[PDB]
Amino acid sequence: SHMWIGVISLFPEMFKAITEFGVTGRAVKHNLLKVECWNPRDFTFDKHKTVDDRPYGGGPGMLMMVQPLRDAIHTAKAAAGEGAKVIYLSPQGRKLDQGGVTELAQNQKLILVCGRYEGIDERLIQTEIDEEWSIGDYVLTGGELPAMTLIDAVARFIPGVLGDGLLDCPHYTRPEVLEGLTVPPVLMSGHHEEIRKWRLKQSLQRTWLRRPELLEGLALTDEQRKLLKEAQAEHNS
Amino acid sequence: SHMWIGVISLFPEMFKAITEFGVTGRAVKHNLLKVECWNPRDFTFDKHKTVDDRPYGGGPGMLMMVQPLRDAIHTAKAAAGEGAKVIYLSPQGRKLDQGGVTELAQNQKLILVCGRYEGIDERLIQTEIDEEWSIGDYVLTGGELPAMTLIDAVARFIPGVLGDGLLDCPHYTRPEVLEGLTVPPVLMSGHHEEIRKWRLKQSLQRTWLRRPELLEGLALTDEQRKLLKEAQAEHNS
Ligand SMILES: NC(=O)c1cnc(NC2CCCC2)nc1N
Ligand SMILES: NC(=O)c1cnc(NC2CCCC2)nc1N
Repeated sequence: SHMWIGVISLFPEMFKAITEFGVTGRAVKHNLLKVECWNPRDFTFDKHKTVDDRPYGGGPGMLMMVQPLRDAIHTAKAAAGEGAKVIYLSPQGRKLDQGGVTELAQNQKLILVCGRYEGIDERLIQTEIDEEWSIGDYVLTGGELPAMTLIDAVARFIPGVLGDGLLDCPHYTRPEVLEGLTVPPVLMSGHHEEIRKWRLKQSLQRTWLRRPELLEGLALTDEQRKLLKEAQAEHNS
Repeated sequence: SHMWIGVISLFPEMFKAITEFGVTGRAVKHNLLKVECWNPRDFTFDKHKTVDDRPYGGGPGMLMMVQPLRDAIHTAKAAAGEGAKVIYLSPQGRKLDQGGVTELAQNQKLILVCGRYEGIDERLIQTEIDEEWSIGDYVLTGGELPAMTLIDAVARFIPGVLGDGLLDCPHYTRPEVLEGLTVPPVLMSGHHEEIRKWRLKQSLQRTWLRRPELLEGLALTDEQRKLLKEAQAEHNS
């Protein structure tokens, strides 16, 4: 079950960063993920291929020009056929987290609209956009990095692309001693069950110390409650 | 006051997405922003230029190999000279928001370490990394998009690169009527003070409706309290 993602962007070449490299580049080459871009600049008709326009009411910056952007979106929708969810990325959208990613990854087709300048006309959001998503509470120069971020996150859910609420456990590889710091002996033990439990305990400890609010949203298993209690007692010596 | 950002990455060509395009591409061309990449692959010595390694304790995936990555980091640090803050990007880090961006943007030099595979050896975090940052609570195939995201966000603070706690107001441009939806008349009025207040009221309304938790962190001005009260009364008819 592959995924098709239409992208509307003034800078489609930025998307080479995900389509030509690494796990996502492989997903594209192997036709697990298809990324197709439309550039509003190609839908302009004036001699200087104008893609921005002045905001009503005045203001510092420009907005994306409506007609080229609208026509690009319509073209992507026509290419997508039925059932594509159209998403605009901005700080005003639903904040993305891994539950949100798993929801988005249920769609076979997405169209991602990337804002530039100061953004896009509100009526295009009303008339063309199904959902608005943010990758986090910060401001960027464009929606392309947010679109790529979203693409990379959902691509991990496509079968073939790759080989629980808590932060990751610490990881160790060679050498056994690095600037005087040794690998925890349990990881050398070959005791699979002890190693599982140690990793889970470490994730519980690190989530508690760094992101305690994330624990509040979980229904811990008996085992997790036990390991967390242990980590907390060790922390309190 | 420009910014230098060292990047450690197995896929330095991904960074063309920010160094060759748009506002950030211009910042680079004009020497406001300098982005310099070191690839651990160039610091390998074996015939197959191996950059991953098996985790102690077992597990599904691989980690980044310590020696090539450590040597790349040391080389970037030597290039940076004194006062560079070294950052590793991962979901285990401090979650980035715009206050975090403004803090990071105070550094003249940053080195950004991009994780691949299942991550990096914990002792490298202990010995080489000053700070750990996340761009949000979701999992990606690599730290490069997070590094670019961070770079784009802080670049906005560099003088020359560009031309308050609340979500943005709606924006409008031509045409005056779009699929039957008209521009709010206040924006056509030319009344600058009325336009300012309308925009601020809209931001307060949209923050309240979509992200009410963001309001809790603000000390609203008398004017903002008034406009928010108005928006809330209109909402309740
Ligand atoms: N946190 C985010 O998701 C995000 C941040 N900044 C922007 N900037 C664009 C949108 C308007 C003009 C440029 N887009 C995003 N999707
Ligand atoms: N939310 C984030 O910031 C983020 C997410 N995923 C990753 N994946 C890398 C890190 C370990 C191997 C791949 N890095 C990040 N910085």
